Amino acid sequence: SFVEMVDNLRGKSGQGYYVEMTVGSPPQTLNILVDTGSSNFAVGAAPHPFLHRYYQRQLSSTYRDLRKGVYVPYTQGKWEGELGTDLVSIPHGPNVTVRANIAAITESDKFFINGSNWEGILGLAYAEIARPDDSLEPFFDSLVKQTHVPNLFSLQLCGAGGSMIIGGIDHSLYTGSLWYTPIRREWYYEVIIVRVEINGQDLKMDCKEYNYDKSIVDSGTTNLRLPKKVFEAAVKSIKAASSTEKFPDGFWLGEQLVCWQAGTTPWNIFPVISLYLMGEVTNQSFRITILPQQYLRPVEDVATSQDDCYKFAISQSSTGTVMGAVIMEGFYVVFDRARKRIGFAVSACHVHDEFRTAAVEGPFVTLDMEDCGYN
Ligand SMILES: CCCCNC(=O)[C@H](C)C[C@H](O)[C@@H]1CSC/C=C/CS[C@H]2CCCN[C@H]2C(=O)N[C@@H](C)C(=O)N1
Repeated sequence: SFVEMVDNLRGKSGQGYYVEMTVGSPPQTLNILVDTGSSNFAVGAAPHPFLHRYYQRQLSSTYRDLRKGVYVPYTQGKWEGELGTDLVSIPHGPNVTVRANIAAITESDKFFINGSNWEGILGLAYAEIARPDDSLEPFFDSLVKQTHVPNLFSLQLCGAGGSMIIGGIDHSLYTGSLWYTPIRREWYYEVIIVRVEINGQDLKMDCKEYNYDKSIVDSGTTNLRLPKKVFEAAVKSIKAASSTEKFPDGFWLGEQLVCWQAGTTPWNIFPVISLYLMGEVTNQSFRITILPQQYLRPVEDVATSQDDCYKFAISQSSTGTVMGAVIMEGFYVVFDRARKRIGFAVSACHVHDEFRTAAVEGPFVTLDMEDCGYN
């Protein structure tokens, strides 16, 4: 019955992907950012310059106040608000209604984005990272407890809408085989990267560096985020591979945008990135290959030019690796919570290079994969 959930997501990589939800009685429609990097369900509940609508607890006969405050900080942005519960549904999702925890956002900083078209956030990760603590049951945990929806969902993010298949896997959204990596620990969607190659060359780092201090899969982060040491090695390699042309050093900080005459972007000088993930059997891994069309995010020209302009969508991190939306675009990603694993497959909405293709390939042999987890 998944065809009704195909294309139930709108939005871009740099704006976030959102799903339509309704809260309260009578139902109040709101667009909600889908975020696998957090675990709080929160909605704007007070006027804001960037909100065209928000949650009005007073108009809902089913609202219940929890009389407890909440604060949530992200890598960027933060909000605080009031906890409560209400009835929630997903119009283009499963045919159910659940009583879910809702954080009514009363104050925020650098959270809402002007003209993003979404008014809240749906944290899909586990209770361990929920605020104020792990006793606030996350939305997906509530959905699984109160209905018959199986304990998994999948995301097909398509770059320059998408699909969130709640409760299953839709085989028409991907080609080839699904490759699975264990969820190391149920807090973030944490995985273990066992090897990195750029244009087929091993970065030759201690694999602990790749997961320092963690590696997570996060639909709510735009960029691929890398730890300092890995980021510097990656940038050095990508620079050398594209030294044919000259770029401002602010481009490599994701600040300044580079432009090229319409239809002349020199894709071939930018390398592919292969991330190897721990597999399901002993000494086995598999790889996902990232094209430059993924980490060069297209942006609007700052002028009146008909040129193709891009921002560098790989940035430095101090909180571990983040496989953000630009990596997830072009793959079908299965968050198989029931079997504690995350699956990857080439998405049916993949970007077309001319000689190269994004891929998910295996099996590969990798010794001592366990040593790659940071402790
Ligand atoms: C309570 C602990 C859980 C906290 N989890 C995290 O902080 C995650 C690592 C990151 C989150 O997935 C977090 C959720 S989105 C919050 C709004 C940001 C404004 S910008 C945001 C939305 C528009 C497109 N860019 C996005 C982005 O790129 N966000 C990164 C910057 C980020 O921060 N994402």
